[PDB]
Amino acid sequence: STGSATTTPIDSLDDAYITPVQIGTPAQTLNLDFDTGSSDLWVFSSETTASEVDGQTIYTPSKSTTAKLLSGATWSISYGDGSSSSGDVYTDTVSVGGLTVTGQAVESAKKVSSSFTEDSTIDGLLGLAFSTLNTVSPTQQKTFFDNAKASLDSPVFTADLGYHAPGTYNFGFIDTTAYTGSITYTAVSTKQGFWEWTSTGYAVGSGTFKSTSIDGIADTGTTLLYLPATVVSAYWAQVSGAKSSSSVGGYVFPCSATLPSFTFGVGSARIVIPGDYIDFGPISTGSSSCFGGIQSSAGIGINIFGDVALKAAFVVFNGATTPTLGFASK
Repeated sequence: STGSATTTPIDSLDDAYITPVQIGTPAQTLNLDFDTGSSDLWVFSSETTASEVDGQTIYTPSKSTTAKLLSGATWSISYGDGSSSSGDVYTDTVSVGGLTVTGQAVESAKKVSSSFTEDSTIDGLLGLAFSTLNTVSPTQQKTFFDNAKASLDSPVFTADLGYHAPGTYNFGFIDTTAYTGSITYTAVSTKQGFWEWTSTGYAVGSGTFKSTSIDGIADTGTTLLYLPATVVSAYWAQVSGAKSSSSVGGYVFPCSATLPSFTFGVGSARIVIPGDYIDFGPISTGSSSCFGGIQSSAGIGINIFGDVALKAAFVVFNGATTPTLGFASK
C-alpha cells in the first residue's frame, strides 16, 4: 500500500505545517502537525478541558464506532519549546492520504498547554520519530508509520515541505518526479529515538565549504534550523546589522539586509537553503527588526535540522531494518 497527503503551512511564515488525517468511523478529519521529532499521535478531543480549546477541531471517540478505550493507558508529553499535553488513549482507524491503519493509538488530550490552545490551526500532532519515544503508559504504543510499515510497498516515508507553499508527505514510495539529481543517503542513529544523522559541513552564501561533522536530527516539527553557536555566528556575520538579541531570544536583522544562502553537507552532496527561507519576519508588528531562521542550538543539547533546512530538500525517512535518511535537491 501507499499514501499521499498534502501538507500546508499554517501561516505566511511557514511556522508549521498541517496535514489532514481521518480518524474513526465515520471519519473525523483533523489537521495534524506531522512531527519527525516525536512519537505520539495526540489530538484535541471531546475530553479536552473546555477552557483549553479555542477554535480547534476535536476528535470525539464516542461518535466513532471503531473507537476502543485502551484501558488504563495514559500519556504525557513535554516538547523542546516548553509546550505540553496529556490524557488517555483510544485505538481507532486512522487514514492519511489513502493509507489506513486499524488499531492505531489515538491519544486524547485532557489537558494542553497554552501554546496549543493559542494555535487554532493545529488539532494535534502525529509523531514520526521512533516508537521508543512514545509516552503511553503502561504499554508503549507504535507510531502510525511503525504500524503501517509492513503493509507499505517500501518501508519509507518522504517529506517534501514547501517554501511559503503546500508540499507533500508520501508513505510507501519515492516519487522520482519530486526531486532533481540523485538522493544521497546517510547513516542514522536511533539511540535517542530520533532521525539523528551527521552533516558533513556547511557554507555561507558563496563562501567555501567547511568540512566539519554536525550531528543533528531531521525534525519536521521544529520550525527553524538550530546549529552550533560557531556555525550560526559565521552565518550572521555575513548579514549587515545582524545581532544576537537576548531580549528577543536569538539573532535578528534588518529586513533591508540581504540574506545569504546556507549550504549543508549530506555526504559529498550539498543542500542549499536560499536566503529567503531564513527570513521569519518582524519580531513584532511594524518592527524593522526581523527574526532569523538559523539560530544557536546551545543549551538545547542537540542540533536540529528543522523546517528551514528540510524544506530545501526532498527527504527520505527510510525505515528499513537499518534506518537511513536520504536528501535530494528539488
